[PDB]
Amino acid sequence: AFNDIKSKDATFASGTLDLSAKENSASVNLSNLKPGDKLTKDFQFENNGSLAIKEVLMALNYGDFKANGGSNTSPEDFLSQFEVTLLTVGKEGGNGYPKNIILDDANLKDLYLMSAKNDAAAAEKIKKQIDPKFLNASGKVNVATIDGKTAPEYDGVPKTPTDFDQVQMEIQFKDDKTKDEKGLMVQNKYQGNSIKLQFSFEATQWNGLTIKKDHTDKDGYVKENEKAHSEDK
Amino acid sequence: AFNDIKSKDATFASGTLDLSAKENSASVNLSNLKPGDKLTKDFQFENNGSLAIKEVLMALNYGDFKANGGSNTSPEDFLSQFEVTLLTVGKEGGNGYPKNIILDDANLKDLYLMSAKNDAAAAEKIKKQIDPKFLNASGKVNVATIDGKTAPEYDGVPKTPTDFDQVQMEIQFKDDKTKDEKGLMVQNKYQGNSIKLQFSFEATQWNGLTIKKDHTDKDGYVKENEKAHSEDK
Amino acid sequence: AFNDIKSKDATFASGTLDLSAKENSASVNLSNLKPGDKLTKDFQFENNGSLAIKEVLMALNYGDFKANGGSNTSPEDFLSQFEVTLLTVGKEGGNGYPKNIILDDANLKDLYLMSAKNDAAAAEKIKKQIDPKFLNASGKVNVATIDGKTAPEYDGVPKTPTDFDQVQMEIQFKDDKTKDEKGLMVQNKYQGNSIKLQFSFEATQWNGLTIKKDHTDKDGYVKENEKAHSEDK
Repeated sequence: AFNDIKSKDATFASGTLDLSAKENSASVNLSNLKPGDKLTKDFQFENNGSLAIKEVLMALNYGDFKANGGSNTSPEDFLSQFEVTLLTVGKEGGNGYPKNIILDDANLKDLYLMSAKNDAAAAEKIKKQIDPKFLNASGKVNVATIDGKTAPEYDGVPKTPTDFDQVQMEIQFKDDKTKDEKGLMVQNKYQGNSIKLQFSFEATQWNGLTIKKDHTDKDGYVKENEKAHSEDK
Repeated sequence: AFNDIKSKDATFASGTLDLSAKENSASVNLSNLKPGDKLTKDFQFENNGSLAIKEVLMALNYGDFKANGGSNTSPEDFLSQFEVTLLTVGKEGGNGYPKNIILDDANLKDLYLMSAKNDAAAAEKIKKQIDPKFLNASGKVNVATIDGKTAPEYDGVPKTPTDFDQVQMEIQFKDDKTKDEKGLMVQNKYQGNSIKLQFSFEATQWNGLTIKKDHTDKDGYVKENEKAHSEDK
Repeated sequence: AFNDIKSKDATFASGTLDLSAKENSASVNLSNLKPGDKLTKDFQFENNGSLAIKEVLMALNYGDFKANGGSNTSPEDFLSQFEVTLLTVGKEGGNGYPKNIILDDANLKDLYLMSAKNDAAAAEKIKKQIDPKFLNASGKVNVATIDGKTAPEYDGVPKTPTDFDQVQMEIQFKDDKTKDEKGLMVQNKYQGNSIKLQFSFEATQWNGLTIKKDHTDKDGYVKENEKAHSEDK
């Protein structure tokens, strides 16, 4: 009836990831628009968590339709009259490519349908008129920098190399320009209409990583999780 | 399986534009006319909408031909016997030019043909006998003030500077004065003829404008859309 | 692509003028005349149209020459043997002048030549033997009342003041009284000759009038066109 007991110690901890997503826009809210006008919106993404981000996914949503004086009461019709002219993921950041236009004259009705409802036809049309490599199966659009040939480490706003990503979007109020036989043009129905837009950004983290001696620090913390390309094959 | 969501807000609104087009004429309807008589009509244009007008386009239409006792039953022949003597776009308004006569002894048959049917020959004849700078490809005649050297801001009845445009038109019943061999003059056929005229005014808005920080107000509303020369190059 | 349409209404009408020209003569047709005889013809002019007359112009024409038994076959020679003794434009009408004789022993050959053929010599002779103020460039003779100092409004048989104009003409068969050496007098050639006379009256309207607020009625009709002196300077 002889025995002995030996024990060992081991502590496990988990990291966190946060997204800043500052606006820095010129006006944020615009009113009294007329057809043919062009808008401008900016976004700045920075890392505020221990873990390293991989990409940021953009979603579009609407609400609070008013139709004060127009003859149109369908929010979808009003939203369909706004075309997003360009979406530059590079902007001021000179890492790798200075500026990159992933957009080719898209629309917002299609973007809403393929971003929230995940409609098949809208997704097909967007993929026909957008960069294929900036899309995901979920339907959202990647906005963070990707595939940096000069500096692969500056991919998906990591933390160990201090990186911030600036993106520009240009929104244009399309004019239809078709005159009726009576003499009143059809786009007159969108007079006084007001809509609210919801711009949602989702940040994801990389895949799993097999931890070895080199990846971790001298004791405790792992440094590889804070850097880009942390995931294994 | 870590992620986070960030959202942003944005509201878009559209403006409206309206035209007042008061008459203020002396008699509006005139009867018992005889050849050689001269008429007088007035019009006052004011802005009643959020957006800023660029020009007002005038159209002419007829209807309700009666021919009570005359031997003429063609409305075109009766309409061809009225010449519009003058069309003063300035009138009482002293902004820039006090008075400007854009018309040189025009006719109403030609005006109808080049204003509604858009006939090529009538348009050519009018352009030969009218001011070229007050015309458009659509065929209608601009009536609002334009090219104000003293005050460029008072162009096309804007809203931010309170402007109203007064226009006069003079209509004369032309006499033909050719006597037949029998002794009855030919213009006797237009005795008792009555016609109704439709004076249509169309107000258009400027072209697209690229919105920047200076153009918009402190928050929301844009002031540039309410002023003249809002459109870009 | 914003616009709006405004329209206005306007109706134009034209008046008519008619002449009554009743005869009221004693016998109308006279036969079996002999030299030295005197005739009598009357005319009454009234207004039967919306517009207001200015003057009535008289023309003379002949036809249907027979020469049953005379040795003269020229209608001109037979017509030259009738002298119109007097032409009173006043007659029973007491407005202003009761009676006015515009004629001084005229002839009918000269009247025909200066009224239809518009011969220069006949017109000169008539102007030498007629009142200059009752003539026109066309050559016809004004018959309606003119230049009424007491009542200027009763000029040229207007409509608003109910006026009718009565005119008398006296025709005398002149006797030549020259005896030939054989013993047969020359005027014997005009025996059995018969001629038909055409008395033509033309009514004219005033010149053009610039229509203002006072001239027209409350709505529509213009009253100035129904009154004398409607034309402007």
